[PDB]
Amino acid sequence: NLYFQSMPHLVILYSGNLDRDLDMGAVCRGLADAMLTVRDDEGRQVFPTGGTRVLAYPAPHYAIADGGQAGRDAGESGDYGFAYLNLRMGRGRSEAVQRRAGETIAQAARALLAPLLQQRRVGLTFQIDVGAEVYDAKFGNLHALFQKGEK
Amino acid sequence: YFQSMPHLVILYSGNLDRDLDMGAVCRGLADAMLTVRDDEGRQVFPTGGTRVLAYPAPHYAIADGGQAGRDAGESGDYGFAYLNLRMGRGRSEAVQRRAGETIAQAARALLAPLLQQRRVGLTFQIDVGAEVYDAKFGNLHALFQ
Amino acid sequence: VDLGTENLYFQSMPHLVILYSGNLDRDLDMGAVCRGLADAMLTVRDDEGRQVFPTGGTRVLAYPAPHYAIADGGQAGRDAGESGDYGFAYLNLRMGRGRSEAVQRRAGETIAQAARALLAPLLQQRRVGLTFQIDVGAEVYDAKFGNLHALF
Repeated sequence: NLYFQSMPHLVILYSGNLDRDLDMGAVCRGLADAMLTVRDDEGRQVFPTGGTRVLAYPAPHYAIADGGQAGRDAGESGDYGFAYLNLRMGRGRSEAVQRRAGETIAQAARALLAPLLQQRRVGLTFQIDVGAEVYDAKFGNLHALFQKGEK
Repeated sequence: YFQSMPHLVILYSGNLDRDLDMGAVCRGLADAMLTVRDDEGRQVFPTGGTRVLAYPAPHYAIADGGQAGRDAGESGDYGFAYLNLRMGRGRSEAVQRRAGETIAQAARALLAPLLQQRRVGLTFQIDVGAEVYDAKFGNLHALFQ
Repeated sequence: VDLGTENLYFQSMPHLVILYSGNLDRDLDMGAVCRGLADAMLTVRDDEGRQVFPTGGTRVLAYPAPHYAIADGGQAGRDAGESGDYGFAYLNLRMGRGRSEAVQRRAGETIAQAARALLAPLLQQRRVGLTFQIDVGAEVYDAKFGNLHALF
């Protein structure tokens, strides 16, 4: 159903140390922009503009891999980072369309997060989940700005 | 047992904090959850297991980034909140829907003043936990036995 | 029968997220809890003595919530002569598909036992709800694109 696909949310969970030399707000906007470019084989927009949201949360407490040992042993700082990107999309789409959306967003993420790779060792992971919710309600007023109307 | 850990998480844009007491919203939603009853006369979400947690996001991008808002003569500074209830397996579709309607109504009432201040997308979903392992190990439940 | 090697791709991204009430930050160093849990994860072995959770892919994150409501809001605690200032921590491990029930249970037991040990001082001075769940990832798409893996 199109209803099930009307609420795509991408959440970024990342180690707080990444805030040092990257504008995460700009990364959010870049990823949102990337989602909005995705078209199916019929030319339909896969992620509707009105329902798209990207949000990012720096974790104040974290443990990554071995805690730095391998890094320090290799003559590096051992100060690791990570970012985990999760897109929750609606049911009903083919694997090919899911993988197209995945590839497009992943390539955008690679480009936007590229500066991080120069600064430290960083794990970067992106997953797409399909929502299996048993109840849905939309009740905001944002949708009103994306309704059709000739002036 | 699967239903003994009812968990409501709110992910929302940090800009909402200016126009909202999010602690009061959490309390209101928790109160609403405690009112949900099945057709066997039982409280659906146990008091001892009920938790509502809310997280303001410091970084976010919403919809077109503001253009549609500006075209309507507004600021285009959008907000959003996403509410997710993770409940246990083994409940009827009727009970799941009753839970959803009760919580959605509470959310509509609690967030009505916010909708007067900003364009805000508001979404609420109920997921049923599909976990392969569960452990409960706190001392909070002891107060409700 | 455990099918870890057959599902190798899906085994490289185990992450444990902790969502907890912000008041717990007054009671303990949550960073030390994360480290202790990561240490515990790396100890889990399958029936061959192989590491279930790869070191390079192991991630533990903890998020204090600034706004929360727990249980009855303190009444039962105050009635029992306590503060009624409750806490809660919810721990969720997302692991890969294709593992045996026994491997899932071993992972659960090892991590739960570590969590009980690390969070025990909390229980001495506060009423805290503590829940741990393991979910199996059912993602339809993955991408791995960091530079951390090279060290491992």
